[PDB]
Amino acid sequence: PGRGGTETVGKFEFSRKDLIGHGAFAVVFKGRHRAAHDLEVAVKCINKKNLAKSQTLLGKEIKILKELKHENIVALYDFQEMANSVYLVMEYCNGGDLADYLHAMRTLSEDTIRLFLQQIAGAMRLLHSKGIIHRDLKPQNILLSNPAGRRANPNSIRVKIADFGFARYLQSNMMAATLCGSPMYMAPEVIMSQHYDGKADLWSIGTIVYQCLTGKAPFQASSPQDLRLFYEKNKTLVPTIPRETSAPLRQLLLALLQRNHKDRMDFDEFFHHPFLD
Ligand SMILES: NCCCNc1nc(Nc2cccc(NC(=O)N3CCCC3)c2)ncc1I
Repeated sequence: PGRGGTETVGKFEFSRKDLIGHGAFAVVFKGRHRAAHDLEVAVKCINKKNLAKSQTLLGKEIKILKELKHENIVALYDFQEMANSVYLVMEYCNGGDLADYLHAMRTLSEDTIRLFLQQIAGAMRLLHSKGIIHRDLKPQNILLSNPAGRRANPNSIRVKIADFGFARYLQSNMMAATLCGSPMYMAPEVIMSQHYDGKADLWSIGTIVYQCLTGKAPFQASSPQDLRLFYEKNKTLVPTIPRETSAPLRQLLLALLQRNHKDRMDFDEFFHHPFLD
């Protein structure tokens, strides 16, 4: 309410006044550059209600993001890690998140989907070449930003992958096995407690595309336990795709949403899929 004075991290300032994100493991406040007030930032802070876990995730996010520079990955301007606190000063994305946008628009046209997926593909090319897997890709973690003025055209919307707290480096001859992510967007091999690799992110991207198209996640279950049982019991998974969907987009969706990671589209195939051209 009235409590809170100005906080500073390097050349940036913020207060608890303008909350723009809240989760179990992080809180995000709008801030600004101290010498240039028109330069907006998003400052991610520990959620002290889950202090240890929050501190871990923010620390991982710094380790990963300080090594990534790309338009389609949220920028890290600066950060401040200490024994009992952690702050990240990140790019302010002025369009909100993809989850709210796809819903407000009553789902997205194929042309808009292509525009956004081309950009997501560019960021994933960098993550793949750097040997990084994100592990929590979902519309809520794809942010929008439009560089043009007020009321600018939709064709100018740029997207940025955010929230890398669950990301890790994975050596190319190894597999990951940490059960983490968000159950409705998680690859079947992850939620079934198996080893997995970068192809898990490709499943999640498939689920993003599916939700942009329909407004819903592709496999509805009554609970995460029931969803795991569903994958475990059905070796053949096929989501309900609207009949008017173009054949090339339907093909891309079905290739990404393959239950078996061996059958699923690989990175090269994704980057070069004709829907993106
Ligand atoms: N879901 C928000 C993610 C938070 N993280 C970031 N968010 C933005 N930009 C940004 C712009 C407009 C609106 C919002 N969200 C909000 O205002 N609310 C959401 C809950 C309360 C109200 C967020 N930029 C960079 C980051 I990192």
